[PDB]
Amino acid sequence: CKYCLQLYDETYERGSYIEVYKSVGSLSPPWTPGSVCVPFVERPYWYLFDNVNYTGRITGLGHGTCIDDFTKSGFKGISSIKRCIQTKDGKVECINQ
Repeated sequence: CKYCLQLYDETYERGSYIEVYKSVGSLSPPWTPGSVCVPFVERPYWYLFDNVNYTGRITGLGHGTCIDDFTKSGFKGISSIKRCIQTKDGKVECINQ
């Protein structure tokens, strides 16, 4: 997928994976991937949250970014995911009021 969020079972982008294509407001139980990437490429930008409905801790990933060891990031378990857009200016508007 060109825009999707990639969630890998193992660290450093190994093992089985899941592709996510759009925002999802609750994942139960929470998803605990080893690593997460967004493909290189407007530009997709993804927010991962440790609570449902786009609340809680927030880890964001722009296009071409991998988190190689997601277990060592801000939180281990993803409860919701928001798909956004990063504008040519570099800003992401999807969580703004």
